[PDB]
Amino acid sequence: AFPALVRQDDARYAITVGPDLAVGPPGHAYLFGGASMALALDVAAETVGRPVVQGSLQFVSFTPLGSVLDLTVEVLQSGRTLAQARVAGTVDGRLVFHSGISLGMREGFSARQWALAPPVPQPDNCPPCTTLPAQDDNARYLEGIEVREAGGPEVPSGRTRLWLRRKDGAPLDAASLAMFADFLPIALGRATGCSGNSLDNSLRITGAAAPGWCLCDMIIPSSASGFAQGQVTLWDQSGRLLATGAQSLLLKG
Amino acid sequence: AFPALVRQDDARYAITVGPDLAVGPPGHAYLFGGASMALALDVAAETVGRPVVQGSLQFVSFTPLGSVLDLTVEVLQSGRTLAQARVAGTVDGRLVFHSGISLGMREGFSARQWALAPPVPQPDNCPPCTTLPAQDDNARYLEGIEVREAGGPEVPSGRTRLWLRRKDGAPLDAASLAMFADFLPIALGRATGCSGNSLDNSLRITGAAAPGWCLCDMIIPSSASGFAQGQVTLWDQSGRLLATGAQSLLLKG
Ligand SMILES: [Ca+2]
Ligand SMILES: [Ca+2]
Repeated sequence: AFPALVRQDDARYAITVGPDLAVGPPGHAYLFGGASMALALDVAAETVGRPVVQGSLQFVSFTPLGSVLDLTVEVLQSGRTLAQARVAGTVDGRLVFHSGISLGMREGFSARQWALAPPVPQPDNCPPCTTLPAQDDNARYLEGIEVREAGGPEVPSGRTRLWLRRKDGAPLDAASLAMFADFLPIALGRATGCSGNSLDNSLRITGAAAPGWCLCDMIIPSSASGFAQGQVTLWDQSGRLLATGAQSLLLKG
Repeated sequence: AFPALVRQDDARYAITVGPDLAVGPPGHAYLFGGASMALALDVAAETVGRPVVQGSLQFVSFTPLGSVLDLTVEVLQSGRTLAQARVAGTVDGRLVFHSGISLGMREGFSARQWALAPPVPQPDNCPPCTTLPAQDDNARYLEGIEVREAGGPEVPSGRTRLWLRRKDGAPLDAASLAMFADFLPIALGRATGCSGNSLDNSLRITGAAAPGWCLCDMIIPSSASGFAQGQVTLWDQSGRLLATGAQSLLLKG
């Protein structure tokens, strides 16, 4: 998932943040929140040796483009049915994020889905998204993602539905899902009319998928007192629910 | 919110878990997950001196009925626009949960709601819920809540909609919302047909309300590999969105 990620040991990892993992408006370039989540989940799974079920990450401070991000993993428990870990991200010893992650995978249970995918057009029947927010020329994460509008002429209030596809053809693994889940700030800009910053990221993974299109199905249901919240469901191209996510955001104003 | 909660200082609090805060099937009585979340949010707001925006809590171990729960608060930051804290719960020094919470309240912003409440009957037009899971006679949290069925004859797949009201007439504050958000295990039992345990609790608060009925609007969208996930929206009786929540659960099997 992250070739540039270096493991010092079980528990300690580091990665230098390059333009490919950076976002921001002109004049700003920092590590994409979703990438932070992806990295936290990656190091947790790699340290524990089992797949992520869910994770929550709180953003404490910004990680500028070019920083070395140190990730430290603490395993709180690892039994036959479940493991739990915490992952701290630091730059130069400064805390930039902390997280709690549950890991596990049990045999003997069926896969079940009660939720039904919204009836959006298939990807090749959707136009490119020409309204992504302006980005610093050195913040190039978004350049690596193909985005199409899936919401149609009458998308409901507060909703944003995008087809997303990694240009690098990576599978729709935990890392990819964590990254796509952090497209909620774009949904906020649409809901408000203003092209906020995340306070946190939460991801709940039901299953992964092979490379392809992901329906990024978002809602911003409410805001008050300078903050907003959003929820997202990540589907494959065939209506299978891969993951859900959510976050709260600090409004620009 | 919690009269029995004792503050030792900024940062350190304790509460003895009595039957009123306990749940479980016969033979088991432990601190209600939602109460854990409520307590974590309570101590964070009390230590920081501002209201909660969101919180996530990871359950590490069980807190038996009768335990003294120690809560320790660490403030990671407290500026003009936002504060962040972590809260650890321990019993006899043993970690039972850890959490990350964002706090703040900014002047000069409007309240906005894009989400529309489902068109369920009003509380007095809904029958009592006679199918709550059996509880140990010493696990009496549920006894203090009036529950009515809001879903109607054709509630959609995976959904559970309940009207909830505290018999003690407390307002629909952060504590109450955290507790009601943790009714998702009941939604899981309905979705599966089996009367799981939470791995975590997440809560995002937009606003509070005066005492009354709360529409507890839940979905279990998917499950796989021995785990499931759920999401919940908490509304007042008039269609205002108060909070949302989510969690992942370990399936009994
Ligand atoms: Ca290991
Ligand atoms: Ca204080």
